[PDB]
Amino acid sequence: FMRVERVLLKDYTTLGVGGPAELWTVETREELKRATEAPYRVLGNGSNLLVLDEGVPERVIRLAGEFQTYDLKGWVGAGTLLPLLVQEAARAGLSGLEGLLGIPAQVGGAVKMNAGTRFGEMADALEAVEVFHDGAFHVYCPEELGFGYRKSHLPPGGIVTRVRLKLKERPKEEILRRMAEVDRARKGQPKRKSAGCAFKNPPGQSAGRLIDERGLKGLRVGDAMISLEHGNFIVNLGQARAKDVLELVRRVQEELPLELEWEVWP
Ligand SMILES: Cc1cc2nc3c(=O)[nH]c(=O)nc-3n(C[C@H](O)[C@H](O)[C@H](O)COP(=O)(O)OP(=O)(O)OC[C@H]3O[C@@H](n4cnc5c(N)ncnc54)[C@H](O)[C@@H]3O)c2cc1C
Ligand SMILES: C=C(O[C@H]1[C@H](O)[C@@H](CO)O[C@H](OP(=O)(O)OP(=O)(O)OC[C@H]2O[C@@H](n3ccc(=O)[nH]c3=O)[C@H](O)[C@@H]2O)[C@@H]1NC(C)=O)C(=O)O
Repeated sequence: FMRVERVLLKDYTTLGVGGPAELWTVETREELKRATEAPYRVLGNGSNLLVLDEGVPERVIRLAGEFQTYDLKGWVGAGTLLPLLVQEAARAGLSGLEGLLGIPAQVGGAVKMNAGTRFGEMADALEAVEVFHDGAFHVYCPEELGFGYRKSHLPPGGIVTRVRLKLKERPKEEILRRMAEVDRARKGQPKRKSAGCAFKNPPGQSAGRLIDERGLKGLRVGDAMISLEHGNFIVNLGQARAKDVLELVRRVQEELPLELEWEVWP
């Protein structure tokens, strides 16, 4: 008896764009088994997604209920918000998540995208990962999941359902000091409607800095704009269409051989 309803994904992504989808809110292991009986996608916090104006035809699964419960010293549900865990770890005097401050991910999305900063990446903070695939749950170590930059290699159709974190006791004031350095490093970034960095960095470089140097900050298509604050942030000024965002992406790609970090749906 899980909740299934048609929604507009613009309401479920940090960028605030996206057409219609059938949303399945899964609260239990058995409900997950049912929801995955037909073609599906998994939605986390929608912070790395560019959803097109037509939306998607597959069941869109969100993990709630038991998947939002957590114990820092035990299992942590994949539907739990990473920003919550970052603060909870500091409160508990547990170190290991400080380098993940400022990433508005669900745990599952952070695993899929190996979310990280120069200070640490999600793969570093994992001891074990429960993954649902082929109708069953299995437990993996992070070394089995093919992690790289902004990358994982989960089993096909794999849904991350729960993790065990790799944390270490540290004085609370020291954890907070490490977090303050991450905050300082992120000062140049906007906190508006965005899906973070649109483009991946070429290995030697910052895509943001390259966009900046090419003078592309401030360029606009409808309500989609290359941020004046950070060149790699495309922001939604109100009612941008995905069409407008895509057009802006193509405008950048005409000038610079950059690849998207965003996942595009469909
Ligand atoms: C302001 C802002 C700042 C950001 N800063 C950073 C940063 O510093 N570093 C960084 O790496 N990223 C950053 N991001 C990008 C983004 O937060 C990450 O890619 C993050 O890991 C996405 O997680 P999510 O839960 O929002 O996933 P979503 O956007 O919902 O989904 C992304 C992908 O993960 C999949 N997915 C989601 N949940 C699961 C699951 N349970 N099991 C299997 N697959 C799943 C989706 O199907 C999709 O393929 C930022 C984004 C914003 C908006
Ligand atoms: C925000 C994301 O990740 C971010 C992550 O938060 C930060 C912190 O480690 O470093 C990466 O950005 P980045 O390479 O642009 O790092 P920043 O520190 O923001 O910028 C690097 C340098 O470029 C300069 N800067 C940045 C933007 C700009 O328009 N102009 C410019 O001159 C900054 O002043 C800084 O000296 C990540 N992007 C990738 C692809 O790795 C995301 O993935 O969505």
